[PDB]
Amino acid sequence: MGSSHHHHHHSSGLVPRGSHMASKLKEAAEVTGSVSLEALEEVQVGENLEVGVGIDELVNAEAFAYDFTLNYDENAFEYVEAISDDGVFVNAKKIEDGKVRVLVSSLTGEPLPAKEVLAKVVLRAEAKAEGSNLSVTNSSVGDGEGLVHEIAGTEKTVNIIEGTS
Repeated sequence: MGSSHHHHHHSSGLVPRGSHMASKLKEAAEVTGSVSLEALEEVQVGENLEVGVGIDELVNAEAFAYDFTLNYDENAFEYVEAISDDGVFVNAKKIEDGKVRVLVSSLTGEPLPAKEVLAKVVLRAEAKAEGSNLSVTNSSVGDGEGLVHEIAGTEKTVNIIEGTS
């Protein structure tokens, strides 16, 4: 007839903004979600930088895979390859100029340690760009259950210093 209760796969868009005041999900388990920006913030043309954007705060979610998307400048900088620590695995994939995706995952056995280097994206300084403001938004996290708690974000900048003269 039509015996159901669970939901296999039923996702929708609903882009349009505008919402009312109504609570459907009892209780509250929303995470703060925050990115950890740690780097020297200074490179020199012909060199590479390593800005490990990890977690600054994540309460109410078990981030197993944190894939972020940094936004740099192709005219000045040049994406190369993402890195990780001596336990977590990282892999970036150039999707656009001055902007590429990164795939992070803890291949250590334990959840994301957070508050440390979760993933660093190296942008080849093949051309100076003093003050080339960069940022990592849409930073998501793979909870232990399966849902992804879109975490906050943070901005950064790096000064490319000319080599010779």
